[PDB]
Amino acid sequence: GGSLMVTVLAAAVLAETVISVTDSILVLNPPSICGQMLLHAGEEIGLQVHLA
Amino acid sequence: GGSLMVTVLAAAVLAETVISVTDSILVLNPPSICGQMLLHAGEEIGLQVHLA
Repeated sequence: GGSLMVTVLAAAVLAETVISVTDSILVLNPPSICGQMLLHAGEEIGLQVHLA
Repeated sequence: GGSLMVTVLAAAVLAETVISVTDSILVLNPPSICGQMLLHAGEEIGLQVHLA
């Protein structure tokens, strides 16, 4: 489980960083864990992340 | 001519900025003016620009 979460957050931080510059982004069909962690990362970095 | 140069530099600055993060990039078949101005922009921003 820990490996899964750290993988999800590696992907999420990659998405937030490679783009950060933007004020809002959309992520399509991410894993549910990935969706939650992407929302958390967007909140922390102040980037409006939408989940589809 | 001035419009051409400013257009070329708008494109070059876009290329340098949207990517800046990278240490080296490659630009394929740019206009000769665009090639020279891309080299100038890379020198100013410290990004190793290659022209093909």
